[PDB]
Amino acid sequence: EVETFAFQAEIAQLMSLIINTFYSNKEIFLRELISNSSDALDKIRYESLTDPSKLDSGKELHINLIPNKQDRTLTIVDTGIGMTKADLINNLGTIAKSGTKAFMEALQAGADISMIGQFGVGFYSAYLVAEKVTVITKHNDDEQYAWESSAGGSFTVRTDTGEPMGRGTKVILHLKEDQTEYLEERRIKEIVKKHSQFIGYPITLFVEK
Ligand SMILES: Cc1cc(O)c2cccc(F)c2n1
Repeated sequence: EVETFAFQAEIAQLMSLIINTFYSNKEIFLRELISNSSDALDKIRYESLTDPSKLDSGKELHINLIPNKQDRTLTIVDTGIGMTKADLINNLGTIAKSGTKAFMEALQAGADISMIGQFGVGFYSAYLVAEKVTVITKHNDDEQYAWESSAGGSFTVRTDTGEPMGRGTKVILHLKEDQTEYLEERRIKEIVKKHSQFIGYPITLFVEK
């Protein structure tokens, strides 16, 4: 059973701006998604200080980067707090509304797309390099869900029957045809060193076979 939802108007316009604007500095998508993972890991770590049982679903706090040339996907996995169905459908969009309005005002005043994270909507920079984004996520208080969107104004949510995750978020970037440089090991290493070198969790770059 797949549910289809319309993005809020303002988030749809943000997605179209990210997809349609000419802007060559696309590599910042990775810093933004790693920042998302770090924030999610911070959150479950803090909550575990007063309720250790929140780590029964997994004690390790880490980030994995997994390129796949055969599928043309780059996957960012973290064992953070995860997202609930209400997060995916309602809560995150409510936050992204005011962040989008502020980001677009800043752009018209002279800011550039690389500053998207200062407005809390860095997740959407995934569409600099991805034609489709799939998010698998499991929060301690909810079921495992798959969220998916190819932009165009709509996203889907369903219950995920795939391999159980324990706790956390997997972001699967289905890369655009001309963006395969981000499946190369040396390229990913360069970007992580440049933009994410002080992240407070182990980042493991998987090698392909
Ligand atoms: C971090 C983050 C922020 C958002 O607005 C999202 C919206 C839909 C799905 C996501 F995974 C999201 N993640």
